[PDB]
Amino acid sequence: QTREVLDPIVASLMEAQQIPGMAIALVRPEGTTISHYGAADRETGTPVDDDTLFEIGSLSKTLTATLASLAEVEGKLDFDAPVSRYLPELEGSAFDDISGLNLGTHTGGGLPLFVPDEVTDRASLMAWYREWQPTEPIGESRTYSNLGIGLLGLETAASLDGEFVPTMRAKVLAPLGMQDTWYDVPEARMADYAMGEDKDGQPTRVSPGVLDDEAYGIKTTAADLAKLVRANLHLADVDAELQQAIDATRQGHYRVGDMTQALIWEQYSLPVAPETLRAGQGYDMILEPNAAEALEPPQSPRDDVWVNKTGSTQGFGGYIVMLPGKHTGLVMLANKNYPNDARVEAAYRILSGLGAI
Ligand SMILES: [Ca+2]
Ligand SMILES: [Ca+2]
Ligand SMILES: [Ca+2]
Ligand SMILES: [Ca+2]
Ligand SMILES: [Ca+2]
Ligand SMILES: [Cl-]
Repeated sequence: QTREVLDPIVASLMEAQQIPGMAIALVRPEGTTISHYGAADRETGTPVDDDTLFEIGSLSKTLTATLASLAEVEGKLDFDAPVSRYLPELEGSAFDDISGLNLGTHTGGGLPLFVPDEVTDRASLMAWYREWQPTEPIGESRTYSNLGIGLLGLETAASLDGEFVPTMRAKVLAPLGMQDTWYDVPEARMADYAMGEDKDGQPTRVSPGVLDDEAYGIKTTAADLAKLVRANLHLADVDAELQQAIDATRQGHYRVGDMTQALIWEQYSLPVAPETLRAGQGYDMILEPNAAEALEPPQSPRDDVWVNKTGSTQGFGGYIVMLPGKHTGLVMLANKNYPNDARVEAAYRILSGLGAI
């Protein structure tokens, strides 16, 4: 059916990219279709199924954004306020001049991509933030930053008077029914935890690290990510405040060339060419500063857009696409870090084959 469109495209993709296993969710009005392909671990051959956990890498950032947005809806976090208003340990630093919004849109003054090696824990991280000098004009330049979205998670946790993961669990994951979503995979689920395969065909699994939970640490199922997508598409029955928080994550905040930066979510007006999508996931967007123009007639969530986010670790590659105007979404998780361009092509062919574009 829907499977007749999906199955050949994923077979072709997994063959071409030598991906051991995939889990895919297709979200539409009148329902969600879950499909599993291949092996969760190439070296045991254990199949991908309902319980298989995939590393989603930077897709974790969408959950971080959602929690921040919920704190904002609850009146506990002001997105345009200086981050030092909620983390007074950073008073007198650059974070007097950088907001939660800047952090959620990668416009925090050129804040760098990676946590530096001299930062090993929360104390050394805060010391590093206190000393750091902005290298770009705050709110006028975008640099993709684990440090920034990480700090947004810490700011959110402070504003909610709780710790990041328990707070995430209580306020976002549990209400969405995301009960297969883990920051630290329990012993009892280790048999479900897919093994990654890197670009050389070697097994690999993500290591813990500072700001891991906020930036890249989730292991989850396609089905759980589909719940977050369903809610984004107004197809879920969720509490009003959570729904509002989720809707606000899709508000466009900056124009960045052809891309609109929402709260972590990245979006494009329809029709969108795949080449534009590809440009969004390459060196020039991800590894250079890009000029960013605040959207000052501040836009409402749009119904005529391609909304997306990639996520990877060394051994995994995930992609989410949402088409709010079609009430359709796609979640693709793989245990190989395969090229972003191939993620775009496969998503586009699936969605075109389904008539959604
Ligand atoms: Ca304000
Ligand atoms: Ca390092
Ligand atoms: Ca952690
Ligand atoms: Ca204004
Ligand atoms: Ca092609
Ligand atoms: Cl990092």
